[PDB]
Amino acid sequence: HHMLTLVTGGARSGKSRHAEALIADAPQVLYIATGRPAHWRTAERWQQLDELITPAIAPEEAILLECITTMVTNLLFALGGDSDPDGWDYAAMERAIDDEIGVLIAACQRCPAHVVLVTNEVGMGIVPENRLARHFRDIAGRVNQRLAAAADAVWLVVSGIGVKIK
Amino acid sequence: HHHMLTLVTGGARSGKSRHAEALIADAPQVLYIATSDGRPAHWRTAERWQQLDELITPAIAPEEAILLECITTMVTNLLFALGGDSDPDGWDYAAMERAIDDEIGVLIAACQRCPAHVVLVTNEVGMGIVPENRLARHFRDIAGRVNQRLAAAADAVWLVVSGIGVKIK
Amino acid sequence: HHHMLTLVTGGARSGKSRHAEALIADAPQVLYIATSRPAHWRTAERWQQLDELITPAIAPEEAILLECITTMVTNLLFALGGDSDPDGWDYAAMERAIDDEIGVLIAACQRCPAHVVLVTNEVGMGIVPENRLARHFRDIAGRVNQRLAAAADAVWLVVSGIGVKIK
Repeated sequence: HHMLTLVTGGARSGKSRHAEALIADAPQVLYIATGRPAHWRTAERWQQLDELITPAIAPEEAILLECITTMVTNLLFALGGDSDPDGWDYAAMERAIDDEIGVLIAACQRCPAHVVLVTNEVGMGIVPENRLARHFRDIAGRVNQRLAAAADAVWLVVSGIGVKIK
Repeated sequence: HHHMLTLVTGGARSGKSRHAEALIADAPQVLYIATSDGRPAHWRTAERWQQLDELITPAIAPEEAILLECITTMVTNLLFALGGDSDPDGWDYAAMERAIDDEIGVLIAACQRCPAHVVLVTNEVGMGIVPENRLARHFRDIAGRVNQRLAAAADAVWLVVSGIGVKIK
Repeated sequence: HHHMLTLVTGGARSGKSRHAEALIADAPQVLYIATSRPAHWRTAERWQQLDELITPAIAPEEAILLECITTMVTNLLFALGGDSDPDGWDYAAMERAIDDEIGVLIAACQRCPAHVVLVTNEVGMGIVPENRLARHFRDIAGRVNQRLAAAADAVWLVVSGIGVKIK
């Protein structure tokens, strides 16, 4: 309730199971995807998220978004189309993503429900050889910093174990 | 201490082996399970990465310790045991993960019937970019699910970063 | 803090630099060493013979920020490797040379009255690289970070911009 939680972790780290546990007592759930239980309703959406995360949401309806990483990828390919990603203007693309993330953050601030955002840690390997992967890793890292600063709580999930770091 | 299962995880060359050794420094005898010359005399080494209940047994003394290095290599050994030298693009990774699940279940059950302190070393491999190779992508997912299962069974879990152990369970 | 060594580690674009700035925000003077910003900082570009910059003469109320260990490692590999195919390189000899340079750095920090903050990267929690140079870089960088953390008074892991004190 009037709370924003960010859950981050690596691939198959258990971060989705952890986020579901955070909201398991909510009478109802809105799942934003970028077979679910009966008291869940699902929406597929990765842009203009203030149209779903609104001041009219029932205060007892938890909102779970999975996941920020795929939102970023979807925005990049929406802007890039079918063109060769080697040629994308990643500076201009990140400005567009910054607008969408700012809409997301402003919407959470005005919504009475608990919002849980799931994201991925993608930056503790080696520098990618592929240009898109290099820029994606940088953009995802900056996006996660911004969301963590806005969040009231931040969990890092490692091998299924939650570590509360904010 | 006795009847204890510890998981130690971390990245490549993160110091997790030195941390694991520190955890069992006081044990009068150690069984070192190498999964594939300078070990102390009170260590015994056994090369094994399947049917581990045959080495991690109820008969082991409670004051001893068992160190397994490492879960990641056990997983890759099982993949290549089932796939051989064939093109890994074609492997049935669902069937291969079921076989790995069988062996990890035997390992967990064996630890829970063993009086020794068992320390399992594993690797975090999931915090980079999605691999562009089919085998690497599936291995990343399998390794992550295996580590979740071991951490849930463990009494203690350490994450070692730049040589520093962080107790997270 | 005077006569202190802090290590700050984390992934790419994890907010390490911002966290390190916060650690030294109360220093009246800062030396920034770039191995590849507030106006009062003075900058140097250096990744070798770091005892010429990190000296006993520095005042104890000052701070030194070095960014970053990872690039000093890769610069040394590329400098020592030369223009032959890196599949063929003597990585054992290269690591001995890198160890020598890290020893110079650690010793210089221990004779310096300033608070020295070293920024480095975690590069070891992905999949084993398919390239020999990248595999050896990953292993050397991991060992270097272990050595720096052991010598440091304080160690921070920065995740998604959030600093976690682990030593």
